[PDB]
Amino acid sequence: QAQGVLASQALSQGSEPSSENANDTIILRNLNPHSTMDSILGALAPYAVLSSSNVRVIKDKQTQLNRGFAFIQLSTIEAAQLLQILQALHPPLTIDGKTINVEFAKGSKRDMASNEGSRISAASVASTAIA
Repeated sequence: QAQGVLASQALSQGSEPSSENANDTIILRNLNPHSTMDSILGALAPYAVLSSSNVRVIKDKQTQLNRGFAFIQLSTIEAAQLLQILQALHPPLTIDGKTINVEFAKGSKRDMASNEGSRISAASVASTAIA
């Protein structure tokens, strides 16, 4: 029994600009080598309109298991509003007692634009001999 132990919350911020390429992408932490995509998809189910395109999970090199993090791509404003929601929730997919943090792996902003250019890569094609 205790009923006499309480703590406070705190925050931090602080970033400087870098790169060109960024996209407002949420990042997961606290995860385990065995965690599934499911935990993330289940958490965001009623709070997003996304799928397993958005939810991605880089593995380790020494193993073929996870690296304790994962990714979610979002719209700019939506990334910067979803984050605050996620500070209060966790999915039922608690493998190995693993609840799910929230953090924000953005960088730069965006603006509206377009592009144009070619996309070709070739050299030659030869794949036989004779004898």
